[PDB]
Amino acid sequence: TVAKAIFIKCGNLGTSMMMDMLLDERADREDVEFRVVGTSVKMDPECVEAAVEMALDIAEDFEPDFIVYGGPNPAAPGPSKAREMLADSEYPAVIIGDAPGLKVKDEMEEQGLGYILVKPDAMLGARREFLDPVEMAIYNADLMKVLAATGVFRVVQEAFDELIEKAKEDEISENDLPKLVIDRNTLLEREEFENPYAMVKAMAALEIAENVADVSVEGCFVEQDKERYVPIVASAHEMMRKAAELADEARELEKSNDAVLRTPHAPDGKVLSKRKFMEDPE
Amino acid sequence: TVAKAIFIKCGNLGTSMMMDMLLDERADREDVEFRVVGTSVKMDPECVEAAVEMALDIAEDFEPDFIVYGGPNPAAPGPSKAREMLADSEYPAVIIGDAPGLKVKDEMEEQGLGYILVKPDAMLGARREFLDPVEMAIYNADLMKVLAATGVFRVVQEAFDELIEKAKEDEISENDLPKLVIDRNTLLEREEFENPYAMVKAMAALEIAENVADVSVEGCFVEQDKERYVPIVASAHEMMRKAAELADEARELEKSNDAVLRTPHAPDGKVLSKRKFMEDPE
Amino acid sequence: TVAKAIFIKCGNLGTSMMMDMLLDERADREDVEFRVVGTSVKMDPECVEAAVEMALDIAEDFEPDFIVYGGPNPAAPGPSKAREMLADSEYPAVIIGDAPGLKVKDEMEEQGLGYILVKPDAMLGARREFLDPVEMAIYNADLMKVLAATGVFRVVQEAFDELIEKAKEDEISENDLPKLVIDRNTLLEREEFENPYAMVKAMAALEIAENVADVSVEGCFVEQDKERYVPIVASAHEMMRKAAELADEARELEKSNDAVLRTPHAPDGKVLSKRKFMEDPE
Amino acid sequence: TVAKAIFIKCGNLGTSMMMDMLLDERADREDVEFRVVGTSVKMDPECVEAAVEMALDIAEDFEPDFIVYGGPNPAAPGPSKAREMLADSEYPAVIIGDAPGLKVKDEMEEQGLGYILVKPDAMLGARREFLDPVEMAIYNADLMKVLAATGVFRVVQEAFDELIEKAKEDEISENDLPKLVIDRNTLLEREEFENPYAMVKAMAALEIAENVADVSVEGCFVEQDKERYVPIVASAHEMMRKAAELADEARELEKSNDAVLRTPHAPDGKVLSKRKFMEDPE
Amino acid sequence: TVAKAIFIKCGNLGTSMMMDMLLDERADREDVEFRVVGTSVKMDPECVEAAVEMALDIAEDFEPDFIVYGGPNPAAPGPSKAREMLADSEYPAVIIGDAPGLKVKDEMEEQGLGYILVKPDAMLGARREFLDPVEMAIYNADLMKVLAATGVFRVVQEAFDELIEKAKEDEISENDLPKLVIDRNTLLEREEFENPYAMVKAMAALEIAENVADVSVEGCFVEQDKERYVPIVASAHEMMRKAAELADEARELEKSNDAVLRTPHAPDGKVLSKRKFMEDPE
Amino acid sequence: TVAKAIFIKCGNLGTSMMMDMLLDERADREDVEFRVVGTSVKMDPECVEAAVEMALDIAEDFEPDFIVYGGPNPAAPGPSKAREMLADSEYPAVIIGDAPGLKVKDEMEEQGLGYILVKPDAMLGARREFLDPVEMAIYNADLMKVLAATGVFRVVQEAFDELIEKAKEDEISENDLPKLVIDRNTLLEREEFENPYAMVKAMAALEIAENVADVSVEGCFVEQDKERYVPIVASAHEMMRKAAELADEARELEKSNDAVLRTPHAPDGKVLSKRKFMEDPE
Ligand code: NA
Ligand code: NA
Ligand code: NA
Repeated sequence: TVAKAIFIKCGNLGTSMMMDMLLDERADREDVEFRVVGTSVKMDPECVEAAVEMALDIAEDFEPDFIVYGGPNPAAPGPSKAREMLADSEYPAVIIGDAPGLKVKDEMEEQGLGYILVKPDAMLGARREFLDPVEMAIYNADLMKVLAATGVFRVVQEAFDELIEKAKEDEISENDLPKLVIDRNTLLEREEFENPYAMVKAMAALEIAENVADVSVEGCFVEQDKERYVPIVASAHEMMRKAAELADEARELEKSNDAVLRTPHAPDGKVLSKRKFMEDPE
Repeated sequence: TVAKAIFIKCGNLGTSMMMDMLLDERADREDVEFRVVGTSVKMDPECVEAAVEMALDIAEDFEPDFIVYGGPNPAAPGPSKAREMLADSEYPAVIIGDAPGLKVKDEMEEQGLGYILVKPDAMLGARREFLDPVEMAIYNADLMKVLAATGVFRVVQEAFDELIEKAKEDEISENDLPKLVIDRNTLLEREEFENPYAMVKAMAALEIAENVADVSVEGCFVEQDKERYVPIVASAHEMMRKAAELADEARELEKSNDAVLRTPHAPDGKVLSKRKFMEDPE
Repeated sequence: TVAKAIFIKCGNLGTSMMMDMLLDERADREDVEFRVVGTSVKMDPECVEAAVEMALDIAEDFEPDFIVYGGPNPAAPGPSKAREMLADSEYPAVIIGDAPGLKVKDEMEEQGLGYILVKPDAMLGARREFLDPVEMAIYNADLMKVLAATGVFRVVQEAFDELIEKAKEDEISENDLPKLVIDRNTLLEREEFENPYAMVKAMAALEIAENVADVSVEGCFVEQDKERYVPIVASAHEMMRKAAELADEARELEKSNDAVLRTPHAPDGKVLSKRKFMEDPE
Repeated sequence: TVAKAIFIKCGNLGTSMMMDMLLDERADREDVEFRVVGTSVKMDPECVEAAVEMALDIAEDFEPDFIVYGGPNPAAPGPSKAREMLADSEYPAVIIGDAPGLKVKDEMEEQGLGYILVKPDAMLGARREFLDPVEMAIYNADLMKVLAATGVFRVVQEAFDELIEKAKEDEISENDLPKLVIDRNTLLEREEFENPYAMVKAMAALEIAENVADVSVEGCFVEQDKERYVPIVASAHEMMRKAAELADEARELEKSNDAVLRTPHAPDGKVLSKRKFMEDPE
Repeated sequence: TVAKAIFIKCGNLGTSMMMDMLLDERADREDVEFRVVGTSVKMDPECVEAAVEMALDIAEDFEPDFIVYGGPNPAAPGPSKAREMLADSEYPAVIIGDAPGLKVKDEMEEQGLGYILVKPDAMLGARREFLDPVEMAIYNADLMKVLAATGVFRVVQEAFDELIEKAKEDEISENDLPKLVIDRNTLLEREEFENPYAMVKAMAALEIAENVADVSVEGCFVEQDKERYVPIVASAHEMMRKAAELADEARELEKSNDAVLRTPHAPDGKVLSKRKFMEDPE
Repeated sequence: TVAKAIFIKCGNLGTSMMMDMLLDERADREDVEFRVVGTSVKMDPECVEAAVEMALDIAEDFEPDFIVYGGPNPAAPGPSKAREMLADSEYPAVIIGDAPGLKVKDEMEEQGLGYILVKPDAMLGARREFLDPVEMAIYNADLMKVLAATGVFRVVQEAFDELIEKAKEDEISENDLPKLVIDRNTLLEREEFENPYAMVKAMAALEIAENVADVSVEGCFVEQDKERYVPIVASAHEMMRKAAELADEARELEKSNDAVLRTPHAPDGKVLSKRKFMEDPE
């Protein structure tokens, strides 16, 4: 059985940018088939409604087992409209968001939606005087490295893979939808890192990434004097750059012990595992 | 007046992952509106055809001024199907691809399509023993950093911005469609870097990135002994990691002179420019 | 005129460890004379009282113009005893402390005491399973670097030097006692860095250092499971190590422009100033 | 029983700055109680005499088991006055010093004093054109890192801990007083590093650090042309900065093997030990 | 049997600069004796002929068992003259060269000569506007690091050592002359590195060094506009600097496992082996 | 007119390895012609005598204007034989050596020989248990980087270029022979570095390199216990590695100001000069 899903991306988060690709990293899965629609970076009410309608139009013929909506702030107006449209729809749905999503966590459960809220997926320093396209991409490169090398992406991969198995068992109840809040302490329940200093450097990285959000928010929404806000948002980027260097450092530690966890998919969708570089994944 | 475009993403490249977002980095442009559809990482003929149909269905009501198709190897069968459907449609279309696209360069011009072929946008080490989702993300982070900090993304940004201005003049002829091949030497025609050592480090980073392709191709398509191919594809990732560090080091040299070029958009879509950290973009 | 002061150190903060030495960096000032007493790291009520008594006994003959008490948490019982004794004494006094001192800020003004509260002077990961003396010193080396290279110690140096000048004018009123809260944003009112990226790297370093406190507090005072709390306090130390790296990077940027601010004392106490390596301070 | 000691600090050395704190790193020992007194950075004959008298005055009621004098150059006139008063007093005494203390080593033994001379504890570049308070703190930060991560502070900690045990057996003869000269070669007699490269990197860092003294002495006491002496003292600081990195690199090696030695104190003053991050100290 | 050889150096390559020294690293071999002659950097026909004549004149009395000619491009005119003179001589001869030597590989075997062609031994950016003596030496230092720490110099050491043993067996047939082409993949057949990431980092270093050649060749022999060729050849040097860092990072990995391969000579010429730092080589 | 010289190399020093090549970096000088002879690493009396005889034999027909002998310790037996033979010959001669040559400095002037003694050209840790050919080459790469990037090679380049101009004026008196001792302080008389921190970093590097010699000597000639000498000589190599990193960091500083000094030769042997990357040397 081939599981089917539609991903909807409005605005951009590290996680929502990579979510579908984490699930079929070499395109050889024969057990999944995805459609991705979005309105690029725009996430106001009209755009989000238009994106969700695309999904729903496509769903009629595609018949997806579930739908995923990914982007910043589930509590904002645009994403709120999406939650509402998807809740009222026939399809099980999952919301991917960031720390601000916590404000509507209870609401989402009441709505019958799953969620994955990624606290370290921090808003960037979105002031015109600082953030051009190249800076926006550099920040995203640092963030992606943080979310990957600390193991956060593995947590997201797992959550969807478990859900895809349920989709293949043919009934997805609300009880099956993920309800995850991911942060620095998430790593304490996992066996991601063989070396405990690699773990605590990855924790520091997630801590700093999460702390980036408050700096950005202060610079974008609170401080009004550009003489103050430009430096403030630029300092949030210098942070994320260092979180990435910490995440890098953790990974090299795992390399030094020939212990880098890799969990690739087999063509039948099964998730394999290995540590040693020369060891076949199984 | 508002330019409209649909982006189609099948498979993944650093440039195709970011192309739409480079054009509206804070989501405040009032002069553009985009739709994005894709079949995620899958880019065989059926998936590509299904992706392009999504785009065309949506186009009926959306009425885009142009359509972009982005992903690996324009010469491959899936991307070949797309070029033909788009070349045969009523919509001006642009192909975003990598070095292997060079094989059908003349074909694409004959087809009446524009293209942007990014040679440093190198295929990764796609063998299951090595590439799991986290590794695929890590690679993508390094590559994004290279394409951003060396200024390749600015060349991309500029080509689409020029096209969007034409879309607003209301006629896009074949003469308007971009026809770009980007590589290490592209920097020599630009004024990206104020410091000439930042420039040559950035050139070294693009040269190493472009060299990664051959190593990945040897490891995925030529070498058949996994005792040899796993180290080979892994060494391609170590290369892209050091390319990213070179790009970083270049950008830090522009910092040391307070000379980082930023070219953000204004709400009306105009591209602004500045160098000094405290100077308003204009 | 020779100004005199007594410094009392109970417990240890980066700032209280260096406070007196920042005022006479080559021991050639002829206009100051200091005495320094303390009970080492112990800062419970009996020790703090004993420390302040030494100070007051010595003060009888020494006749200091002002007395400074420095160490962790002005709101804690030990430090609260010292504030009380110092407020009730005849000598103007200044409290050096960390973020937790903010809880008794209004109290201190009401007590007629000056203060300097250094938010980035963060508590370390004080769990026996992690913190031995070597780890404790490593943390203090990283923190000293942060507080020095970001310019925080320069803010402290100025505050006392202004006070010392008042002491020489012979009357210190409450109006003269410093009332400072130092943190990341402190750098925004200063001209410490010629290079604006050195400034924002230094702001990032201060932000991470202030963020370290919360991680330490969670690991020492909230989390009770040592399988959780050891990694937690260790991740706080990894953060401070990276903050030190940022502060270092900022300072190397100033070096690259031969713009490193130095403000040494002349023998008569006057504070000189220079930027260029070869330029005499004046 | 509770061992009591008074520390006297005149001038500054990395070792004298940290000596007392290395003995009670979390302030939970119930077996010791300390007083600290000093005249800050000033160490001429009259300051030192005043410092020592402070200690003697307090000692009448405090009744310490031993007194420690710490600061630069035991052979200098002020330190020499300290040795005279301490040698003549009733209290066992230890002298904490640097390499210049070697000139009065035999004298010290003849005086009945113990000593710990730390050759890597190098004089900084005390010229007004270069050394302001910030630069003095920066140096102290790199020095502290060197003395901590190479192990040197652990040799100190151990020596005082042994002495403290003899203080508790209630008689301290001259035979118990430490007589240590510490340098690069000290590591060869120890088991500080599990990894042999961490050791040799640590050795190199102590060698560079000891070499710093000669460059500082040349720049401060021999070269008289400021066009020569400013760059000379500045180069001594760049040395110490790289020594600090060597020491960091050594400790990261220990991390990679999960083999970082920690020897914390228990509440009763016993010195515990461990190597594995998760292992309880014992 | 003491084996005798003459080395001829015309032009410079990393390998030819170090070839003889790799065979007697502490000068304590009693089983070899060498003469070295050359014309420094000049390698045109006249100079090469003069160099080979020196060698042959000396050979009359010296009676070497074999002769080595080392330097750039065995296919160039100067080196072609040497191959002809050596082939026609009575002495077994080996040619050390770089990738361009591949054009005359078959020719050399037909000539009855041995060869070792080192692909990563890349031509530098020889344009007067960029390459002064200091730059030439810096590039050589990076290249030497690469060739050493990746294990390429060990391969060269072995080939000669095997030949030297044959020379002592008293007959060197053409069958004994080395016929090696060394590149990135050479590492796959060896057991140089205990850690597999050290290996792949070394492979990446060798790939980059090999890629340097093409960039230098483009900038020296193809591009004619100095506004383009100066940055081009400077970018080749930035590449080689990063290859050296990768090689360094590989070796530090081996240190982290106490597994650095060392194969020194014994006085009797026997090649010893060890991994652990404290283990006698055997 | 074309100046001619013979270089004799016995043993190895960073300077002697590069001395001839620093004089014709692209091989395009038409005003010089060189022969190079040596006995490789061996420098005992018989070998040195045999090397000097080769030179003198060749000199009969070559008619060199001067002869250079380069290698370790001009005071050792081998090199003493060379000095005597060269002093007694008809050819003006120059001795290239290291610090130990200082012992026979006066003797060399009495002998009528010139010299260049390079104190930072430090002996490596030549113990069999540590130094194999790869380690030997790694040390030489680090030292070469130090001697090049700090500007020491430029000093040597100048000295020979001045002598070469005299050789073309046709008479070389003893008054023309260089008599140089190079060390850290040599940089103070030069204008090598535009940035003063690059200068003091290069000084630090030369100080560390020069300090390496003492560590090597202790480990090779003094310490007899291999448990002590192996770590000792390996620590000298860690020092040289850090000295190379300081030299690198100095050069990157020069890059950040577009101020790297380049002094290439024109075809007629004239020494050109430039600082800006794009500026023609003149
Ligand atoms: Na603006
Ligand atoms: Na003094
Ligand atoms: Na350069």
